[PDB]
Amino acid sequence: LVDTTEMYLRTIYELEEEGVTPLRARIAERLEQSGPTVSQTVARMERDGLVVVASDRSLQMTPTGRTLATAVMRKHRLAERLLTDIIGLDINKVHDEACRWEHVMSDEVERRLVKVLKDVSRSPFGNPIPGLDELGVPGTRVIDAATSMPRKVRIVQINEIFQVETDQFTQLLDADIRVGSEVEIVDRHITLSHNGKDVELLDDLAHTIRIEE
Repeated sequence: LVDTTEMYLRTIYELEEEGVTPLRARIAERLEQSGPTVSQTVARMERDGLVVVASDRSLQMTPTGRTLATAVMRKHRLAERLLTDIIGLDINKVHDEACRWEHVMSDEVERRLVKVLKDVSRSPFGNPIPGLDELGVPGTRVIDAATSMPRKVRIVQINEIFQVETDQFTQLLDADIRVGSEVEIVDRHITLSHNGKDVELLDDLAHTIRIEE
């Protein structure tokens, strides 16, 4: 979705990146938006806890805001790589096309691009592609990763240390399910199959085991 917020957050990231103080007028200018429009939007992003207008009058992205900004930049850059390296779009048209593609490319498509692309170190324009670590190329929780249709993944972590209920610890071991184990999943109780064994997790384990796509 063409979020103006995403556009504003990656504009700030760019400015910082060029060593430019992320001031409002600079953003109004870069974004071809008026100062008032910008002010209205910044005040909005503030309500969302994505940015803080410093005493300096510079825009300080909050941690969550910086995480989104980064993700948007990563998508933009992976998209640029796709466009130049595979599709072969005129280099002169690559940037603007990517500016549009950064708002619609899913994390799922990004991971495949990291896979099919020869090198995702940097953008065709020279800047490095950020957030590759956060994309995962820690881990998606089984709870959120549990699809109604079975799927296979790699256990990133078990988090036995944070468990109060330990009655399924041996189930996992008998089932041969450990960190790095490729297992089947599905929604319903949440079942985690592997080595012939099916482990129907309980709430706590379901919210703490993290599956890598």
